[PDB]
Amino acid sequence: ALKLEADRLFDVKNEDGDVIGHALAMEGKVMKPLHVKGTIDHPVLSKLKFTKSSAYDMEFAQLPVNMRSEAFTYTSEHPEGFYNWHHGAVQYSGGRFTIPRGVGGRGDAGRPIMDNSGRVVAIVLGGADEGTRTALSVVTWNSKGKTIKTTPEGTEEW
Repeated sequence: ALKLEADRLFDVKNEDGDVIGHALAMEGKVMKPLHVKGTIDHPVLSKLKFTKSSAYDMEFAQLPVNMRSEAFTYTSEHPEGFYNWHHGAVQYSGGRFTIPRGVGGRGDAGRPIMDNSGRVVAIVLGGADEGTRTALSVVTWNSKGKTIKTTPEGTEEW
């Protein structure tokens, strides 16, 4: 089990070059959180014309015909239980995605949350610490393709 995967997750760096978030190829588009003001570290992607979507903290461009294959798949069905993400397990209960306190922060905006079949279930934007856990502020689409945005009280954008 070698982890040979397509180029789907890209970096977004700041003026001096600090990774401040992520951008992903999914469902024909390259998308990244609008609040992440940096450049996509990619010779092709960084030259695209990005359409803004303030209401959802999303910014997106059309994936070059070629790359359209190297992309994630979305899924609007997320039964309660555990999910996967860069830092480990993400729990989904009570309509909320949570991670342990002190784990998320700058650099995590734009990172997907996936299931065991490898489909994206959401995209992290920020988090609000509640007790021993952190409630994430994510973007998720419903069965009818409508973009939805969940933002807990006191969410700090990452």
